[PDB]
Amino acid sequence: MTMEQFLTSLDMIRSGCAPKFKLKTEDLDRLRVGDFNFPPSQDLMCYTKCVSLMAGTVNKKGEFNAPKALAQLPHLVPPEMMEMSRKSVEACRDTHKQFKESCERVYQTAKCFSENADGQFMWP
Repeated sequence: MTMEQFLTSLDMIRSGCAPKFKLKTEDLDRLRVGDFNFPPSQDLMCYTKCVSLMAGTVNKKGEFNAPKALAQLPHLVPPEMMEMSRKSVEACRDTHKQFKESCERVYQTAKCFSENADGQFMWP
């Protein structure tokens, strides 16, 4: 995967999920560069679940699938994002266990990925 294919994918994914929710463009812009340090709306949290289902790394209850993600990494991120992605998955695999609502679970997991990124991190 090229960093180029990765970016196009990020944009395609956001276009499919955005429509379902009422979101602020500046919020999406912040998530895109891995800045999860701001209070998310419920809709924004549900946006992250939508994005994750689309990517296929969570189930409908918002539970993160670490093994699937770890297996699928090569088809998820460019090669230079692999290692960092793998470690973040390793550090955030149980985060969702502390939350009950599906949207929040995913959002919290994604936040965790962002805080554990040893380098550039991006979100659709």
